[PDB]
Amino acid sequence: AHMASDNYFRIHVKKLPEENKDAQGLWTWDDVEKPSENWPNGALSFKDAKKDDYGYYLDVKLKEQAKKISFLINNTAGKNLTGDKSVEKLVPKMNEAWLDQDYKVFSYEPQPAGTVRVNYYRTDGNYDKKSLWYWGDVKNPSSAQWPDGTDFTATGKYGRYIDIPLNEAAREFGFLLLDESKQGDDVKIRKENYKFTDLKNHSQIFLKDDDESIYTNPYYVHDIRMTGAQHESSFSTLILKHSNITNIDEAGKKVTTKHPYTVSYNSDQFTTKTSWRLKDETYSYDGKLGADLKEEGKQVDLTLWSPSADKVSVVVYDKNDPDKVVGTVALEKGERGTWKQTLDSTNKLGITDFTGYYYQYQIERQGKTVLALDPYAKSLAAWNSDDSKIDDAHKVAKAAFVDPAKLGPQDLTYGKIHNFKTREDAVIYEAHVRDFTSDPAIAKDLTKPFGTFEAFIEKLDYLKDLGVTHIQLLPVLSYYFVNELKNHERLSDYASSNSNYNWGYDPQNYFSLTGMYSSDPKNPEKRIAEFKNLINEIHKRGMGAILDVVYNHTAKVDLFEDLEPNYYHFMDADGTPRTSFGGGRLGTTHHMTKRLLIDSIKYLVDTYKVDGFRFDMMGDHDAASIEEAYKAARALNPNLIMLGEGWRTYAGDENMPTKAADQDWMKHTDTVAVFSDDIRNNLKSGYPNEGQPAFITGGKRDVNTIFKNLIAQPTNFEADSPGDVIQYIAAHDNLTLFDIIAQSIKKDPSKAENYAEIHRRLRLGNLMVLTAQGTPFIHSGQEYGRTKQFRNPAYRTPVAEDKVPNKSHLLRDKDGNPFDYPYFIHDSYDSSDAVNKFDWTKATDGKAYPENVKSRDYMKGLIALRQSTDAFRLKSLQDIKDRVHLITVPGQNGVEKEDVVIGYQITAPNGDIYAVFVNADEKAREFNLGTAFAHLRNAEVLADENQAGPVGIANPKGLEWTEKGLKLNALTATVLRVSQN
Ligand SMILES: OC[C@H]1O[C@H](O[C@H]2[C@H](O)[C@@H](O)[C@@H](O[C@H]3[C@H](O)[C@@H](O)[C@@H](O[C@H]4[C@H](O)[C@@H](O)[C@@H](O)O[C@@H]4CO)O[C@@H]3CO)O[C@@H]2CO)[C@H](O)[C@@H](O)[C@@H]1O
Ligand SMILES: OC[C@H]1O[C@H](O[C@H]2[C@H](O)[C@@H](O)[C@@H](O[C@H]3[C@H](O)[C@@H](O)[C@@H](O[C@H]4[C@H](O)[C@@H](O)[C@H](O)O[C@@H]4CO)O[C@@H]3CO)O[C@@H]2CO)[C@H](O)[C@@H](O)[C@@H]1O
Ligand SMILES: OC[C@H]1O[C@H](O[C@H]2[C@H](O)[C@@H](O)[C@@H](O[C@H]3[C@H](O)[C@@H](O)[C@@H](O)O[C@@H]3CO)O[C@@H]2CO)[C@H](O)[C@@H](O)[C@@H]1O
Ligand code: NA
Ligand code: NA
Ligand code: NA
Ligand code: NA
Ligand code: NA
Repeated sequence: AHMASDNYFRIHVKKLPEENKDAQGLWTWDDVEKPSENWPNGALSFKDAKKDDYGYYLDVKLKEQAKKISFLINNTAGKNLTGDKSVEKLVPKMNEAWLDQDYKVFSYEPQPAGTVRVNYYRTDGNYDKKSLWYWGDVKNPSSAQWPDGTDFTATGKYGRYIDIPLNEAAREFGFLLLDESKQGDDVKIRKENYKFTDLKNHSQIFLKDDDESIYTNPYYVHDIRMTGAQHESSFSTLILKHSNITNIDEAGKKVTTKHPYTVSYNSDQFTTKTSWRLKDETYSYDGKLGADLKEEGKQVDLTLWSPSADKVSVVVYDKNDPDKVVGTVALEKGERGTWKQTLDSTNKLGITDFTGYYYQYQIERQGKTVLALDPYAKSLAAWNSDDSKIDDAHKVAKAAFVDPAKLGPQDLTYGKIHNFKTREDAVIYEAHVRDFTSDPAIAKDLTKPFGTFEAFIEKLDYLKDLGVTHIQLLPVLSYYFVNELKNHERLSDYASSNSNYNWGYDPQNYFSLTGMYSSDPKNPEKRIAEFKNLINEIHKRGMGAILDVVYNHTAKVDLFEDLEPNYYHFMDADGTPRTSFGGGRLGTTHHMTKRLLIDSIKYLVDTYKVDGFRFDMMGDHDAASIEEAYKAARALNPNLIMLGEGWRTYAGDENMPTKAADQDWMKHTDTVAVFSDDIRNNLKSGYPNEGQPAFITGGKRDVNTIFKNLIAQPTNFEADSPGDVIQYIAAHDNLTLFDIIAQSIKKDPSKAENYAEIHRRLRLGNLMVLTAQGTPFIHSGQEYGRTKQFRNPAYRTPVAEDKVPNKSHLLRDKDGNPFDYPYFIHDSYDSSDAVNKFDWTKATDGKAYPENVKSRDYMKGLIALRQSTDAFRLKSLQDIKDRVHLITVPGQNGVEKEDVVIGYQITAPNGDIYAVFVNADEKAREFNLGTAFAHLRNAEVLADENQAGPVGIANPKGLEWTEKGLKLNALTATVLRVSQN
């Protein structure tokens, strides 16, 4: 059937990870015909899986020469149930694999424990008197009269076979292949014993004819074999005799003219590829790159780096119908592997003004042609990935000839940001352009199309009122999996997968803006004007703009492989691009990839006059690239700030370690800050253990650990500067603060009392964050209690396993009972506007939602408070150790080592004394002041259980002053200030 086919692959499954097969699917990537898309339900469902004696199997179409098939089993939920799996196709006809009940992968059907199957294949097909004589770690060794061994009678897939019962923990056995039609010694097919050493790992072995080797796969490939060559050979495991070449590091499994060589070990032959490093020696190019539109549109200077190309032409498409090809113009060689051309009045395209015309690069290598996107494109044709299968032209976007300087508000320059002098002074607010205005409640209010750069301007006053200094925007650079032609359609049904909505972490280009937030994606110029406008309006309200940027990976390997093969990405030994979600991992240590990142940073700073960047998965990069970027950015805007995700994720090029730009980098630089998961996890929980009780959610924590985090000394990386630390409890990733608090305390928000309690804890957390040292970061909607509850009317109670929303948690109360509408989305990257909308009514309408608006005013107060004195934003570790002192010290005045209370004092530079007291407990708690802190009784109260700000509260609520000190009501924090003035 498909087993009589060159390009099908059968994956067999011992047991499905979960109970219901209707809710599970086989997700595939790498060398398959159609890699699975639309997580999770685009997976091949087990609903229709056929079944053999072993279990379920599924067949997958291939795309020859297919070598690597990757797969996993997911669910509707859609968790990655098995974890990622991978099979290498050993020979062309290896068309089957098996997953065991431990999700290990075999090239043969695994046999039950306590059994080794012995497979013997004979080219001559004569098994008549063929038998096996065996001994060792087996139950019943050959005991009869020699040479009466066990007959080979059963015929299988790989010759005849014998099943041998094993002992427990079997490790070694020995055997002889016999031909009992012979006499004396000639009954031994090979005279010398066979010994198999590896019964712990294999339940089948494979023998043929009189071959001495004991094979571990049915394709008779040896254990030691070559896998790559450069220019040092990749091996499977670990010579002079068998190696050849024309035209010994075993722990790393490795063995060690300007044109390709040919290397072979026995039977496996490899064409050599150039190291990226060699490429860099000869082609490292530092001149201008891209399409620069000059002479008022009448000329274009093109430069593309493509060293390995034979020919390069620009294909020019019509400004009014991008499908129409106008013509082609050959590029000529330039310096250092570039290709160049000047398009001017001399063109044979019938073009006078090039502005708004579109283009791709037709690249010819070894007689094969591809269409590639200029990595330096400044805008793009309207993009729809749903049309990517139409032809080569639709596989990647078309670039546009544009001139950004001329577009948008001409007065545009860097922000002059209120209450901001250094990185400790910033208050970062993280918003998605679409979320911020997609709430249908404001539809009649908006004058611009919703969810766009320009609609965003209409709600900037809310943010100015809030007091934030820096608006961090989720990716506005072009991303792939999106239909921009549908950007004005409202995504009003609840859904958490298969949506046109995208957060933007699928990068297509690093210079062009996405058309998704444009009023007109078909106009390549409008998005530039619109964005420059948004940025200008942000500045004119005394704020800055920070751009989430995603250099760590692209959406598709082809985007950069088709420009120049085996260079731009991080790669394995063989030179295979390292990948992430089907795209390439960009190798920022490679000269031209490094300059891609830096040129981009420089270009977006100069063009859009932005005030900083947030690096997605920054730990994926080398530290040097990021520091270089910081320098280059600052040379243009000396007030610019950077931050990133410094998780410890560096992979890099195989066998090449580099200092990564992660949390550990902080002890060596005072430039780019990192997110502090230590504070996040300690106060409320975090990935991957969401909902674990923690400091503001009923879970006592180590009091010193809390204090350290509050002075910007997280306990999991060294911060020698408080500006190194981005302090946060919520972000676009994971559950919202409101949602995680409800999850953690197991209280359903649909009981009004629970709603009240969650908001108390929410204010608490926000207080702790906004009075902490370092740089506070606020997830958009964190101020009002934003929710991502899944409120589809059919989802009021738990649903069938095959209807569970993608990336949801089912929240339960104390009795284990589902909340009302128990599903909450914790990863909303592919969720609709119903999930993702910023709720404007909850944020602003005090009569309809007193509690939500009370929390919003609380935030606004905390930001004013923070801005009123430098006490909370001290500029050095040393000063922080001078000025900040723990009042509730573990082991004194009966202060427990772990608790849900804390108190401390700051002596500000101007001599004012500030104190922060937090009672996250469910009863009144007393803070012992002693003699040392008696002066706090003189304080004005700046924050209580109802409100916050820099002006003293006349009638403070939730406080009682006692003999010992100060007693806070349950779920109460206070900020105190004493001014000896
Ligand atoms: O496809 C993979 C997943 O992608 C998304 O996961 C996100 C998380 O939601 C983010 O929170 C972040 O994860 C960080 C994490 O915040 C950070 O604390 C750190 O966690 C480490 C921890 O330090 C270490 O001690 C140990 O416990 O391992 C943890 C890793 O699990 O590092 C994380 C990054 O590795 O970023 C990830 C990746 O984008 C998405 O939400 C998921 O649904 C999805 O499965
Ligand atoms: O197709 C091959 C890949 O298959 C599997 O990957 C799937 C994930 O396991 C699954 O969670 C989901 O992944 C999405 C994330 O949940 C979502 O958060 C986002 O991830 C972003 C991330 O937020 C950002 O920080 C990072 O830099 O970019 C990520 C990618 O855009 O989108 C994810 C991708 O859709 O779906 C995946 C299938 O597409 C295997 O686990 C994976 O190893 C394979 O490569
Ligand atoms: O466990 C005890 C025993 O095991 C092994 O003996 C095996 C021999 O090594 C192996 O060659 C085979 O012996 C047969 C001869 O090859 C054959 O010419 C003729 O003489 O019959 C022999 C078997 O009776 O099989 C035995 C296992 O039966 C191990 O190697 C020995 O050292 C050990 O004594
Ligand atoms: Na092998
Ligand atoms: Na509308
Ligand atoms: Na850690
Ligand atoms: Na939030
Ligand atoms: Na100041």
